[PDB]
Amino acid sequence: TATLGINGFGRIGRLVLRACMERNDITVVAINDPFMDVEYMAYLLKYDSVHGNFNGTVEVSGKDLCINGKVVKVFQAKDPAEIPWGASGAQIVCESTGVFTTEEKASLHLKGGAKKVIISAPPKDNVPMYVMGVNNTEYDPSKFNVISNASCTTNCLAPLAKIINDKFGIVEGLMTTVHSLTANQLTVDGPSKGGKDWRAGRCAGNNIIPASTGAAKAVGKVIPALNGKLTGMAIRVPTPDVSVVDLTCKLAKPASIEEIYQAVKEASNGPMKGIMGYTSDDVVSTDFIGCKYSSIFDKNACIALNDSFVKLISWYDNESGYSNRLVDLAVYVASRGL
Amino acid sequence: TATLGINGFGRIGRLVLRACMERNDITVVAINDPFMDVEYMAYLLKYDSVHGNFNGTVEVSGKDLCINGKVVKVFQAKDPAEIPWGASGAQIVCESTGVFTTEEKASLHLKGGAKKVIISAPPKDNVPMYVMGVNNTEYDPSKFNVISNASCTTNCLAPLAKIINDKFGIVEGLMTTVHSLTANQLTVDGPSKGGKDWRAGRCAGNNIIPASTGAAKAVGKVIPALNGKLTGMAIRVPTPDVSVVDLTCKLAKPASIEEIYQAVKEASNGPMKGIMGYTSDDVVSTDFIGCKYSSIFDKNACIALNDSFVKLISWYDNESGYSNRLVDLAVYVASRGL
Amino acid sequence: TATLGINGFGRIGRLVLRACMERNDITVVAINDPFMDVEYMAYLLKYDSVHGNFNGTVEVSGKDLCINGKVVKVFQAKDPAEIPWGASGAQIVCESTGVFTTEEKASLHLKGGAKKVIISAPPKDNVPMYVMGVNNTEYDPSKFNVISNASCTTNCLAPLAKIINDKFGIVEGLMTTVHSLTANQLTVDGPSKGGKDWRAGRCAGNNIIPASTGAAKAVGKVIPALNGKLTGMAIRVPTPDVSVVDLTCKLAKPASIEEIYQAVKEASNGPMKGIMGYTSDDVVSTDFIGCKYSSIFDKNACIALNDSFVKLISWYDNESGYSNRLVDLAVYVASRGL
Amino acid sequence: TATLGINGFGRIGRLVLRACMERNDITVVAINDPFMDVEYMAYLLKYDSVHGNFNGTVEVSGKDLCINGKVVKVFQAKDPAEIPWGASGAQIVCESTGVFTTEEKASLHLKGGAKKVIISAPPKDNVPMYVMGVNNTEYDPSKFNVISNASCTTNCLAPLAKIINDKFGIVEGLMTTVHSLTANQLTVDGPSKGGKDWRAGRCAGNNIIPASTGAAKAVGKVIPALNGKLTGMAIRVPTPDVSVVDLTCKLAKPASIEEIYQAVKEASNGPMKGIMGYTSDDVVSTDFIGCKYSSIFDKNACIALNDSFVKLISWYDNESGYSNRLVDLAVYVASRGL
Ligand SMILES: NC(=O)c1ccc[n+]([C@@H]2O[C@H](COP(=O)([O-])OP(=O)(O)OC[C@H]3O[C@@H](n4cnc5c(N)ncnc54)[C@H](O)[C@@H]3O)[C@@H](O)[C@H]2O)c1
Ligand SMILES: NC(=O)c1ccc[n+]([C@@H]2O[C@H](COP(=O)([O-])OP(=O)(O)OC[C@H]3O[C@@H](n4cnc5c(N)ncnc54)[C@H](O)[C@@H]3O)[C@@H](O)[C@H]2O)c1
Ligand SMILES: NC(=O)c1ccc[n+]([C@@H]2O[C@H](COP(=O)([O-])OP(=O)(O)OC[C@H]3O[C@@H](n4cnc5c(N)ncnc54)[C@H](O)[C@@H]3O)[C@@H](O)[C@H]2O)c1
Ligand SMILES: NC(=O)c1ccc[n+]([C@@H]2O[C@H](COP(=O)([O-])OP(=O)(O)OC[C@H]3O[C@@H](n4cnc5c(N)ncnc54)[C@H](O)[C@@H]3O)[C@@H](O)[C@H]2O)c1
Repeated sequence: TATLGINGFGRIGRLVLRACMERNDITVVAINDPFMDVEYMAYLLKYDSVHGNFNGTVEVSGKDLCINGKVVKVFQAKDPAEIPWGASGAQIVCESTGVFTTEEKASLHLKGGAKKVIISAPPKDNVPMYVMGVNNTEYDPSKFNVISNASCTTNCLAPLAKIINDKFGIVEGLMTTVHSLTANQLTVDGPSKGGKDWRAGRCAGNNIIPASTGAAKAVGKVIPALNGKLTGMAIRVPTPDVSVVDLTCKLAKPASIEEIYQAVKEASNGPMKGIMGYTSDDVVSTDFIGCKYSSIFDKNACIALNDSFVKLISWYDNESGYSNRLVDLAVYVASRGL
Repeated sequence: TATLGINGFGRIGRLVLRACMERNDITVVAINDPFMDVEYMAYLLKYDSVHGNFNGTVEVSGKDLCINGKVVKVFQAKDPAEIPWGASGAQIVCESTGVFTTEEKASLHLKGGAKKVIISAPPKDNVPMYVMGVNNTEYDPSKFNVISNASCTTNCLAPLAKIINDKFGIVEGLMTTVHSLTANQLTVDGPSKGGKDWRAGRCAGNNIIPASTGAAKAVGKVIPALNGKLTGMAIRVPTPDVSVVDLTCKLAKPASIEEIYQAVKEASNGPMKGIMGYTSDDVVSTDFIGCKYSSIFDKNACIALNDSFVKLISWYDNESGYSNRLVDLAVYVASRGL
Repeated sequence: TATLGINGFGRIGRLVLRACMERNDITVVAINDPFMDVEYMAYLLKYDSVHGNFNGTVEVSGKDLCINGKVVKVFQAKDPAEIPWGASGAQIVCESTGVFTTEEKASLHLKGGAKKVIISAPPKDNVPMYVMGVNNTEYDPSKFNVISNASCTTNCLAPLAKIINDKFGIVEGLMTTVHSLTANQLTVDGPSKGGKDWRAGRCAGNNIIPASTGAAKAVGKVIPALNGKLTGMAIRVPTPDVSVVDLTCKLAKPASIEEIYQAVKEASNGPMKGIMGYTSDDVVSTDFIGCKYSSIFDKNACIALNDSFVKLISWYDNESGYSNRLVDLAVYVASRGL
Repeated sequence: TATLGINGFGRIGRLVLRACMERNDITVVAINDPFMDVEYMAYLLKYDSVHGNFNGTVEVSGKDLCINGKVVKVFQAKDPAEIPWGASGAQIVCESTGVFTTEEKASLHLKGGAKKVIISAPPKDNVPMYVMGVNNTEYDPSKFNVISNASCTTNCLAPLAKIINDKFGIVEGLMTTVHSLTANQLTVDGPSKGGKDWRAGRCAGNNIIPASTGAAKAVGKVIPALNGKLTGMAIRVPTPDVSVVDLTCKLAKPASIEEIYQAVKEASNGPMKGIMGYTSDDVVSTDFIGCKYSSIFDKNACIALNDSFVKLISWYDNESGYSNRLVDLAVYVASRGL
């Protein structure tokens, strides 16, 4: 049974813990976050403005947390090397602070005794990215101690792109993701951290905000065959959670929406079960809150100009789907020997 | 000077009036709306959650309105034929009820003394559509008494599509328009008007909602050369006003974003002055509230996969841009003889 | 087991059905709504932006619905007297259309064979109002066949006022309820249904909107001793669900927030179990979505100027609390003999 | 002509500058904000998600700004003592960083050459607070070099309380302010800066959030006669700007809503012109965006239980009203002798 330690108990960090609490093949044993006292952590875990009250019990036991009768050690270290993961028995660390996305920084968790590290975001350097159901079996435990679970958008696009490319072939594609807001955004017009993404610093509650994303490009690394064939952008909107991918692509072989739908269905019911999903109902974003799939094809919203040029629509709970995939990755990593 | 009569004093009708009050080449002489007393009409004109207080004075004078010292006759006819446009001195009628989108119905305004009628939406029949700066000069007064100003989305896409197709040639394109809130969506999950668009009946305040749009095809009627080369859809988000068009297309001639940008700029400073606009700043939706342009190219938001496959982003205040275009068309129609 | 018929399959009608599906002492056997196709009814029950997916199975069976393998008859009678409640086996009717709020109209259901009717709103005439945990045992089956479950605001305020008045005595009080959005409001500035409340017709998504409410005075009828001692108003804000009562009162007997808290605690763990609740945590509105309590005291939000002038804060999921109470009342009504 | 220097170019700092640009008796000569490049500053002044595009011109000149022709020196000092106010010719400094709310920290501006300092918030120590139209004439230049313009909420309540206390006398009162969000709140559930106000760290876009505020008590300092007679709390909501005060008070002398209205009317058209305002229209929050009044009485929203127990409703653009008052205070200070 793999043990997990969480650094950065934020949106992703807390949902990863919630996912672990629902499984018997992985146990959370420690959490670190310098911006939260143990009482604050208990509070943020218990209540969620999007996913409801925690399904179980949360209590402070001395300096630590007692979640569902299990003891979870708490730390407040500003630097990863200062967290006693080993002494705590944490084998794999979910690096979800958003501030240590390189091998150099993320590897600091190793000094602390961790055996493996999973960055909950695409890396800034060459750390390998894996997407469950697409290329995770490529992971080599003898070569990597620090890996990446990519982004929420890449986890939505990769599985779909794989299915389409395998069956029909993607000549070229452009993507736009209408994405719900994130912690990086601001409630009122203000300066963005580091003064880089100016648009991201504009009132999140009343603006449609164009944004950059490397998700489409990253798919070209997770699926080499698609290198240089995809690129995209993002549009941030006021909703608290759930996003949607709009993939416009030219196919190498003709395909109707019905045929694309059938290909997605065969994949979802077989090799990508639990990862790729689909629907034919008149859904809207809130219907996916809490959905654990990485990508859900919206049949009725897809459109096609002709048999080779189509626009595919796929939903994803950027918080829930991604967190469950990170947990799946952690379990997979454990199964391959730490 | 042309005199205008407004049927349906809704979001569009009211903005059209506000636009006229600012111009000397056109005067609003009458308003008709059976769903609101004169007192309520005055209230709706003086206060607006998106465009602010009315710039001027608004008084109730008997059964009519005194706006900026001018008399505006008010009527509560339910049937377009019962409205005394001629007696009021109304030459052109702005048909903005959204219920008379056919020449048969819309033509009823002529039985009241009105000479011309402009439907503030795409017609359900064969009524000709005109987009200012694109095909309005094709209008012939001796052949049509009832015309259409198309839709807000069409007025944003058509200008852009024309510049791009003229300069580089559009082989095929797919559009997605992210729309702000409209008068059809619901505040809470409830029955849709007609029980046809189920998604549109879902809570608009906390949902991303896929929707249909005929704009892409309408552009194929406004610009015959693009007939059958475009199609699209919409995605509604919880913002009060301002929308954006995401146009993904394959070009005939290779073109960089810089060149596309330069081409828009030339048209914007020339044959489409006041219609086509452009920006290179990190703008967000709220920056366009009140903007009178039909379409505003967002240079930094555009992205290109190759020199022949690009995604263009263009903003448009779905209310202000469109309304001002309808008044421009009214003025144009009058300049051609009634 | 008591059987329920639902007239008006709106927000309340649907949640009433969801509430019944979880209980074994009451079953919905029929639904009537002439402005909603069964296919759409199935859709609205299956999906909800606020309460999530329906916990169970909903299928269209001919012209009726099959819910959890049970046939629920569906009608389209615009006139209550035309609904075959009796033939359908419906004993008690949940009148939730919002248009038959008088004894004259509501009693038409009796012509259809129903034995009792519960109006899901305060009546326009003198139909008796009952609030579970407050005055429902005053219901006399031999004298009334038509009753009212009052309003969501009243169900929140009445239990709290009863506790405070019983223990300390309320000399006089003023209430303000901050309400989350409801169907009544509009997504954009426009005419209100009836043209009475101009403010209510303003854009609900970006406005704080003052409004009227008779809940404070209704409490004076539900609790006679408080007649003439309470009055109040409402303030609508752009949040999807869950509201809060802000009660400012002068007490006849001195009391600290701690003692008021204990009094509420006693009631909540005693005579008002499942009706009145309480919390000492730093909660926010979303933490109550789905909560079945009628009123939840927020200890930390309460404030006192002195020992006899206090401001008490109580939360309520205006949809979930109210609906579960209506069902409780239906079960209570049946237990008293039909 | 008074000169102004601004430290903390945030919501208030930028609106203070905007207010100045519209006046001929005061000029901004310098701005300091370490989290903004001169280009970023130009951008944030040029665009505003709530108050629209800047009315005038803004260009980067070397390392400074050129606003409407006037040159404005730009600094990036994190430590107040390091800002060369004196050399820049800035006489009065607007301390709007939100982090230097004490005489000790704020007075550090004097070391740079500034002559007077105004903290744009209530102080954490004994720095005197002044509310234009209420007690600003009690200012004494020979006594203080550092003063406070109190809070936005206090500027709304103080004028109203003074009028009511002067005319009828306030026995006791409890206040609740429904407040739009601020920069302190978060877009998604997270840890509040400092680990204090936990509720303030909950998703701002979809929650009704109770909060503390010393504004009511502060009124007791600005109006000694009211010390110990008022207190209150706040309720934060998703709107970007504009707030409303709900004052429930017991009057020493009986008074009707009409009489209270007349008293505010007299004050508004007399001693408090430009400060206290009133309305009898069906207004909503957006109608006050850009309003320069400190407090606007909503006659129709007020309600009374008796002749001595009333609930008064008063609006205020927390950003615009306050900023203009701060500028009014700066001019008043200059007129007293620097
Ligand atoms: N929000 C999403 O839907 C989503 C989806 C996929 C991936 N991600 C990625 O996951 C990461 C976290 O995202 P999030 O949305 O949960 O952000 P968040 O802001 O909600 O949480 C980040 C946490 O990091 C903590 N933190 C900051 N510095 C720290 C330090 N030195 N040590 C330990 N903790 C520290 C913060 O206190 C916070 O609790 C980011 O890299 C993000 O891009 C986010
Ligand atoms: N909202 C937009 O941004 C936008 C943009 C482009 C085009 N349009 C089109 O413009 C039209 C109006 O849109 P809107 O958003 O202003 O709608 P709206 O709901 O705000 O107003 C419609 C008005 O029609 C009135 N009406 C109904 N029957 C009438 C009758 N018989 N005579 C006179 N008035 C009558 C209503 O009382 C109402 O005031 C629609 O056809 C719409 O599709 C809207
Ligand atoms: N929304 C709340 O949180 C809440 C809380 C307490 C009380 N209430 C009250 O409950 C009632 C219903 O509220 P709601 O939000 O569900 O309304 P709603 O607008 O969501 O639904 C009303 C339903 O009435 C139906 N209807 C109209 N005429 C009908 C007829 N002749 N026969 C059958 N159905 C008919 C409509 O088709 C619709 O489905 C109202 O009186 C309301 O004031 C609502
Ligand atoms: N927002 C309101 O409606 C309102 C109303 C009344 C009073 N106030 C008070 O005004 C102050 C500012 O409020 P705001 O909403 O504009 O905040 P804000 O977050 O919008 O702006 C604060 C600015 O301070 C800057 N800053 C931080 N440290 C600095 C430093 N060392 N030197 C110079 N600048 C620095 C930030 O970069 C930012 O631009 C606070 O004290 C607040 O409580 C705000």
